[PDB]
Amino acid sequence: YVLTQPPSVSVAPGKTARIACEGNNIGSKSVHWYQQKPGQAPVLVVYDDSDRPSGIPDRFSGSNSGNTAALTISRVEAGDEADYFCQVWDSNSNHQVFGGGTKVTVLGQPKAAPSVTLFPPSSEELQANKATLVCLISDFYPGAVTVAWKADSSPVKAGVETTTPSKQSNNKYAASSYLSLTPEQWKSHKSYSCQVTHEGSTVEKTVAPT
Amino acid sequence: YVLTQPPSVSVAPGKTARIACEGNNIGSKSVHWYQQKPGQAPVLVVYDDSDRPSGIPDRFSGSNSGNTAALTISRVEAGDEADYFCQVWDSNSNHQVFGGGTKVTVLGQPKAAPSVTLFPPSSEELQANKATLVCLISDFYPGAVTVAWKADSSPVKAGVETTTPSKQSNNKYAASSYLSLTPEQWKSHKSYSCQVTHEGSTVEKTVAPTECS
Repeated sequence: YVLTQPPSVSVAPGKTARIACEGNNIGSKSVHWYQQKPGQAPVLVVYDDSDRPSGIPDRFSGSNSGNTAALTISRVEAGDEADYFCQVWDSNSNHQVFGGGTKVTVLGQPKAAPSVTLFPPSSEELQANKATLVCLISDFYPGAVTVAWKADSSPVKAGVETTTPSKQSNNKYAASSYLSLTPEQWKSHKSYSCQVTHEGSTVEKTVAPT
Repeated sequence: YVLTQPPSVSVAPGKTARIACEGNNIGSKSVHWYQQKPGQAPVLVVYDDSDRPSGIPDRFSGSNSGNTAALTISRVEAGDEADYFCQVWDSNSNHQVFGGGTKVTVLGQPKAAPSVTLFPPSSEELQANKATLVCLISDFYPGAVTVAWKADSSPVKAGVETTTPSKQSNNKYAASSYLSLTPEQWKSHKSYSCQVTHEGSTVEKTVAPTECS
């Protein structure tokens, strides 16, 4: 048995998204719907065609008849951006069958410039003869930044690592850039700087030894 | 009904991987196992405790005895690297329930436990009436960790965000977790802790408010 979903559905916030799940006489079967965000397990949102489990807002509803079932998401929020899979039991094969999933994109969420917080090496770190600067980059949308570091206005490339942005519980992104140096290097400069570029705008913070 | 899986299992090529799926008398549910690779739908690899769909290698075997179901992958290959989810029927809620998933890494380099560096809010941030702690987690492989925070002795959930690990230029993984507080909150506790779990290993670092330098 084969279940066919559109690979992709786009919806603007507050509007309604429809996720079709096509199968031959799927209306005779019982449809389950799953929401899955990257790195997490699938969460059940609708079951038995149109029932919601506990904690699922009733703007999630389903329908099923003929050759087509559908998940409808009313009043779409950024938090609904995810993969949705329809699942049915198939008596002939004697086990579950999944659709290939639909990635729901919420178009046009508000852009948000990152908050940049630059930390000097910790006391526990310097007393251990180590030093690390961390540039925390949070609350930005969309999820792409560039980071550049300077030591006393001179650019620093070696020793720099920046994580790939990932989505936080508020549906904005976070990343961190960090710079490994020696306690001697740290103290031998007047200041260090972290500059973040987001959507053609730049935010730079500076830190100096106390 | 709750299914508990280990968040990560790692195995060298050609060795055996065991993925547990614990539940209270799970031995009397019928456990299905899914394999999921990045950007793909789940793929059934084992159904009804131990039955294989058509075309799954016999390296994959399921068992389901008492409090423990397990998926065993023998003579592991690189292509086995995936997320694995167990799933049972629970008509005490009357729908399927999933375990939290297990990241299986096929080891391509030495295991490395994470370096954990915990940063307090700077004096400068606190003067601007903000307070953020950052737990920097670096140089680890496989790329999966779980982070837990405490305020004095008390678990903290509010204000915590943790990034998904990402492969850095040295080919090991890094992530960070951060806790947003007010300065008043920060100064009202004697310590905060970040605890990082990496497979079997756990490291906890603590920091304390100080009245300055």
